[PDB]
Amino acid sequence: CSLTGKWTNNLGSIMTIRAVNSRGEFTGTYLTAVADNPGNITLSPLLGIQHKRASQPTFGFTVHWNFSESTTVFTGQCFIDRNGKEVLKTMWLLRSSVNDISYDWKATLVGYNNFTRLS
Amino acid sequence: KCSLTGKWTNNLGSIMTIRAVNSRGEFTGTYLTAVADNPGNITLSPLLGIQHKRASQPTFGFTVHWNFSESTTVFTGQCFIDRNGKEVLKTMWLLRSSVNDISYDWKATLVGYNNFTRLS
Amino acid sequence: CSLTGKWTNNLGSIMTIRAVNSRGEFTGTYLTAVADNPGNITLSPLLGIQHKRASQPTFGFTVHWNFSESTTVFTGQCFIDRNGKEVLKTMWLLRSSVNDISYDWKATLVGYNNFTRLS
Amino acid sequence: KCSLTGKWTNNLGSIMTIRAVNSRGEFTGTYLTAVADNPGNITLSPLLGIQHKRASQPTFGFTVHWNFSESTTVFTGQCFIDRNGKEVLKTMWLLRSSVNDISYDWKATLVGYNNFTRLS
Repeated sequence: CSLTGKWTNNLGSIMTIRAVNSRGEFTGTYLTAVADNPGNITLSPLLGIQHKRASQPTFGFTVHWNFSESTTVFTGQCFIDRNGKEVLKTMWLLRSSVNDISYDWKATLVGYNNFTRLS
Repeated sequence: KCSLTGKWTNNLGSIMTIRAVNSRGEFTGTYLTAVADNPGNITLSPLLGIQHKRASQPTFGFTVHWNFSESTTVFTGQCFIDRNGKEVLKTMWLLRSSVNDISYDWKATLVGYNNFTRLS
Repeated sequence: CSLTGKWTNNLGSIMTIRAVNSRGEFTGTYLTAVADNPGNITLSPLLGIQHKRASQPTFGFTVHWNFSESTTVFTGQCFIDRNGKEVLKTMWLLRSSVNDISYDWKATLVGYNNFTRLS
Repeated sequence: KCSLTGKWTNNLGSIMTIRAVNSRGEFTGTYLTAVADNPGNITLSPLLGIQHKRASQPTFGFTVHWNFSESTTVFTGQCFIDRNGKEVLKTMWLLRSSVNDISYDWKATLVGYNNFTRLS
């Protein structure tokens, strides 16, 4: 299971991950299907690390949203079924920008996403 | 303005060191956790992340690839500057463990918080 | 959308929720399909509250696991599609018992579950 | 032994009052949050939960039905007793907002922590 390639998730978002280096580091581009103001969505860079030796590696990455002050992180594992089909099972945290520390409590959304490979 | 560059400790005693933040907001560093399932196996581990650049109190995220387990942690949060200029990173994290197959996926993700302040 | 009735989720767990009172309070019984030691699973009580007036209410409940020292909480919303079909979209936290406060960091798992009505 | 019965404050200044814990571990109470989207609309809200009974440091969960919004929060955690007999509730929470339809479900769930100690 390697992260390199093109992926879609259960919300219809897509991402492309470039080559994974010897340290497990990767870059890519994320197009979310969902946002607070969807008319404002632009492509956003991602940067992460996976484990290299594991056949079904865990990984994490950060998405710097280019159209808001927020940041999302994803972590999960790449699984391979008996037919060679890959799925990324992930959970995420979406951090919004708040004015000061007294508003921190309302700043972090949580959710899930399941990704499959595009063709 | 808040740059993540420098050394930080959190409420559990962990230390991380963040190198220069580039013009995209990308940064690398190391993380020495104070806690693990077997603290005797802990080793210094690499991190990689992105912060926002223009904001004075940026949000950010980073990934820690634990060098002593098959797990990965991601942190996200915001750097706040108080009226005296003191910086605090308020973060939440997800710690992903490796499981043997997808039937075990449900039990693989721990959640928590950490507050960081500067070492020095 | 009312919580009363019999439900299954995407992991194959089932639950039955009894009548919801005027305050939105409900009891029920939860059979998980998954656990650390699945051979030990027994039926476990749940207790929660939903909003009453809303057609698509938010709600929460606690499951006291009768076979371990852990507790799970679920929160989510009941949605009705155009055909009258209900789904509970939930997120959960599973709290394990740890020995003392220094282990608190490793005690809380997070996940999701989608529930649909049994027949 | 740790019973949730009594009054507690958390790190945000919120107060809750938990009534008698029954033989099943069930409890009701009230919660006065210090924080909300519009603090001027906050009202005292009911909670309902379950703790473990046999354990000296029980895990527990409860639901708060906010009486001034369409949201619901759930808390789960553990009551710890330290070597001097002081009790702390360590909790994590999920705050579910009401959204108009399932397409908005992704943005409906906030996560956080709270630490509680006794009022008195």
